[PDB]
Amino acid sequence: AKVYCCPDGGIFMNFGLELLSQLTEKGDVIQLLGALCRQMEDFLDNWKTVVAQKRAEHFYLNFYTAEQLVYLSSELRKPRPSEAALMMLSFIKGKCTVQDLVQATSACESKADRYCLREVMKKLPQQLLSEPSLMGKLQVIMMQSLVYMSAFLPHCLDLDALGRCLAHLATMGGTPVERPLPKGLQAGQPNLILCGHSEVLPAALAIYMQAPRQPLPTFDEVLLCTPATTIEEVELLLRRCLTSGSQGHKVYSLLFADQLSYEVGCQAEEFFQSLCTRAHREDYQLVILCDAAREHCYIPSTFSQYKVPLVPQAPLPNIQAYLQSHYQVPKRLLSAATVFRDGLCVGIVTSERAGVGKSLYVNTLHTKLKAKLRDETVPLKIIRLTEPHLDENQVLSALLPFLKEKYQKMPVIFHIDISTSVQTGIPIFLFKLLILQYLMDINGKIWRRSPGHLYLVEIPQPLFKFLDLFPKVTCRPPKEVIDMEPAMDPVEFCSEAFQRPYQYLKRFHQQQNLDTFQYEKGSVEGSPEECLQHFLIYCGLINPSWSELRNFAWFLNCQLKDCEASIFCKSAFTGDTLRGFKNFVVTFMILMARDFATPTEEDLAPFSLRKRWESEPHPYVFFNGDHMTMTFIGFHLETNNNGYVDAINPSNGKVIKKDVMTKELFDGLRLQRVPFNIDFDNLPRYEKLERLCLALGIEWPIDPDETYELTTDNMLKILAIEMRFRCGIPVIIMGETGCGKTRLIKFLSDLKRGSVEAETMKLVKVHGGTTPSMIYSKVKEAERTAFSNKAQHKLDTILFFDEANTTEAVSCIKEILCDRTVDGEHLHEDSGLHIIAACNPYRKHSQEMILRLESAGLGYRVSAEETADRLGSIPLRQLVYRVHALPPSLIPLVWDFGQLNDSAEKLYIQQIVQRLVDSVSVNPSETCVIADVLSASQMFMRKRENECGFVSLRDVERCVKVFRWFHDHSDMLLKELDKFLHESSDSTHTFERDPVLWSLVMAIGVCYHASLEEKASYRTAIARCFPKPYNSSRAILDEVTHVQDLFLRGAPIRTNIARNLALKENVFMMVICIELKIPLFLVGKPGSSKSLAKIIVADAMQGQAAFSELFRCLKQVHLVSFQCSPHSTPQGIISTFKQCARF
Ligand SMILES: Nc1ncnc2c1ncn2[C@@H]1O[C@H](COP(=O)(O)OP(=O)(O)OP(=O)(O)O)[C@@H](O)[C@H]1O
Ligand SMILES: [Mg+2]
Repeated sequence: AKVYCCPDGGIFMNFGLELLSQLTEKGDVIQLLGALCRQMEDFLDNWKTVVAQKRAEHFYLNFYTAEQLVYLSSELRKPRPSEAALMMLSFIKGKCTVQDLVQATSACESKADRYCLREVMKKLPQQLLSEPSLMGKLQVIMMQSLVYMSAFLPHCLDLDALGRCLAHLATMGGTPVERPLPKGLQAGQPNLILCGHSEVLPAALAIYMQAPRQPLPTFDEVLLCTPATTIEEVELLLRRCLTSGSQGHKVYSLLFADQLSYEVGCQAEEFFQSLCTRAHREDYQLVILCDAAREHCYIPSTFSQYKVPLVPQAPLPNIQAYLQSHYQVPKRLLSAATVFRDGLCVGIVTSERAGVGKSLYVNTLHTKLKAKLRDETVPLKIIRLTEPHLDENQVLSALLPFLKEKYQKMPVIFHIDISTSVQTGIPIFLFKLLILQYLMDINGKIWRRSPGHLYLVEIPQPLFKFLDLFPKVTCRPPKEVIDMEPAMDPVEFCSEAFQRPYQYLKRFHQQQNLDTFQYEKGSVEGSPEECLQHFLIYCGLINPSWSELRNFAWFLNCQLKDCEASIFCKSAFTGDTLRGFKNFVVTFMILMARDFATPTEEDLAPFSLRKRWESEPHPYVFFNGDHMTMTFIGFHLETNNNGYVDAINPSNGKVIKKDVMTKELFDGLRLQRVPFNIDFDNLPRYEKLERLCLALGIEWPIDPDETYELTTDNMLKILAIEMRFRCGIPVIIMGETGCGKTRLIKFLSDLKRGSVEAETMKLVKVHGGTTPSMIYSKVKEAERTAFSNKAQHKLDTILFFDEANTTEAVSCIKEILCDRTVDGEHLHEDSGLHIIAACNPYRKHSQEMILRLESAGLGYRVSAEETADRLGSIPLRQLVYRVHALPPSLIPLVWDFGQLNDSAEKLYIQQIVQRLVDSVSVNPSETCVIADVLSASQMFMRKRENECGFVSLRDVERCVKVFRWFHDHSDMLLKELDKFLHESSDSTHTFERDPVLWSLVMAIGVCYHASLEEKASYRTAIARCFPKPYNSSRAILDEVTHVQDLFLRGAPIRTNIARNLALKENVFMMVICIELKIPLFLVGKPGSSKSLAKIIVADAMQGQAAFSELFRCLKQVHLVSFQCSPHSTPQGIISTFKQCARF
């Protein structure tokens, strides 16, 4: 429609149909629009009564919603309907091919209908021309469309012809379904059951188990109610239950029918009342199951008259035998199920603890299926599910572009992974896909589970009782197989990476020398049982995973591989006496593997289980790139009194693995000049860089930042990071915001690239709004730039996810670190790309700050009991960092950067001070006063255990930005302050002021002093650091009150105003945090003069139109406001920031 707003403009109207003409009327357009709206409203009512009548008189039209009926009306008249429509029609017939549908549409029409609509199409134009105005012609078109619709649309079936085609398909694939009710339930009324939330789904599996050897139900005959279940499919279930036309007797269940909304339940019960008044069958097996702890909701409190005192309950191995009997795919079908437990079509691969066998079990079955069915083209779809509240629309959207194509229908394995963070959607999804066999978009396509694929679901472990219903694989750790139940996979056993450590630790366990052994690449006679037990001896863990034994074996593989490719084996061959060396190599790499491959409130207890810090021994021996040398660090070698050489840690007499090497080997390493027993703190910078780049394998070093200190701890951290993604272990690091993790990783990347300006480190700031799509896209584009950097410069690339813990998509990061996968597709091993993840520690605020935050203004809106933002029982408001739970298999991989030390804290504060407010003209003495004052503020705030950021150097860089603003304006602010103090005070407050010292007092007032509540303590702590005029708390206090009075006097004058300290503070902070674009958050009681400060600031902060000379030198402010309701969408906040950017 087009509507002309002109005087005598009118309405133009165009149905997109070839037998209708364009309608056009002129006149006053408001009455035309009113008449047109009334007419289309009446037509909407008529259409709703017509479609209700057509659904009442055609049964099988009730399987489908309105949009699904539109899709099938569009598609069945087409000569080759889409496979989505045939999936949708395989619930009426089953195995519905295109020829059955040709027969069903051809056996549907009669010729009387044809020439009746031909008479209508030849009668209609004379009937339109008899109506003069557009209302009359339109009324004729709408009435003829109601009664005779297929004439207007000669390419879609109307609901009559569609309903007859569906009822004709239903008769072709016969053998209907006959189900009896269980005893206790009557077969002519509702049957209410109240049974408790963990019993609704197995009790339903009793009601259908009373007729075994009958196929399992589907989206008809069972509706799983949910909140945000619409009224349409509830009514469609009631239509399918309370109408005649069916061929068998079926049950019709509303499961969880108290989960429905109030409106949906009210509409559902009055629609049930309407369908039981008008016309129905008196055989309706309507069974309703509600949560018995939720009887107050509208469906059980309404239908409590038809309440059954008994709850049907079948035993567990009966339901297991029932579902396994229906999952038993027969032979000669060419299924993917053949390689599961002799054709079982549905699995659950589960475990108790992570990192054991689950994805390896699925990939093992996949190679088994490729080997049995003689093709390498069998697809394995991996559907990663990571969001909490499992969305079936995601699984459905991953299934539709796969398998509606009819291409490799006979084998497909689907690998549906539920991660550990999917806490609130699981049994409904598994009940629909694995038992009810479908997934549905109610305005779209309907998926059915094909008996002929293999849907393997991988779930970690109220839910354990449900998961026992299915044919379940339980994977075990290597300790729990060798006693209860070969455990080691035969492909991994004959792998090279499990074979060098096994063929070395086998010769090492019985004390054989290793003088003339170079592994001879190819599998030894070992068994995987003895391979497993030789790895279980030397790992040090008492109950390891398989991730941990793989990490142990890969570390020893990389170290012994570098040991075989050095000069020392051949030098012991030539010189004939260096023997005993490889025993030393094996013993020391067991020490290093103890460091790397191993670890080891009630809710923060598994995550704050950092039993070790960086303040622990780190004895490292590396072999260099392909050099003739070694690299010893983190330990010294001292001679024991019993004839051997022991390894101790530096600056401490504490032995670490006594008797690693004898005097003969130690003297032989003296004679070969290896760098053993060398201090790394009393050396200059070039020699430290030489030792790093000899250990890191960098030829021709170039120092990227000579200010970054190479203390021996940073040496050990760089060698730890480089070793972990040298051997293949994931790198995830738990540090705070203050530790130099990103600076160390930037130093490592810039040291390794040397001089090329190619982008090597890409830092990704993970935050709470980081969706999985961002992580997936960033990892695959970083992999593209990784391939480009390795092709051009032969250079490795690092992708650093900083604070990769604060999103609920942290499972995605586990996917990229542990099992090397981006949303299903594999990462490339020859790419050259190393993902580092960093995470925040999991500590809780002090109870003083928790009771302070709860009492800030009003309360919180949502209390700490009803808060859905939680880790365990702890709300995230009370945690110091807003972190979510680490996925297991990443807990045994995190390790600790050290926290910070004051020598390399004050030096970084001095670098920030000399960088941003640089000493071009301040002083050197004044910059060390600034640096000492900021250091005193940071060490003040650390001497109370309650700060949310764990205040860092970013706050210090912000605070010298505040200082730089005040110093660039301490030419007119001090003049205007002198005017104000001469007008309104005595001669005491009239001295001349130092614009560097004054601006430091003001930066302290804005940054640190305003936020605190114990301000006198902070002023006395910081007054021990200033020079002469501000040595007291009184001096800093009255100085900042003079300037708060100054900014409030420069505002337009107010009377009858609460001119207290709170208004002065709010106006002062608001002016300055607007000028510097620091975000400010004011919270108080609802009469606290913080709205008054907003009006005063916006009034005073005009650019040249301001009242005073002070605010005429500041900026001009335009405010855009947005009031946050509790039902506020995040699109409104984005809209307001874009509106400010437009201004
Ligand atoms: N039986 C085995 N023998 C040798 N190695 C194994 C075995 N099982 C697993 N692994 C190793 O464990 C590593 C991780 O195991 P996998 O990813 O299959 O466990 P998962 O159960 O999928 O872990 P998660 O619980 O995190 O999903 C794999 O790289 C594999 O090499
Ligand atoms: Mg897995």
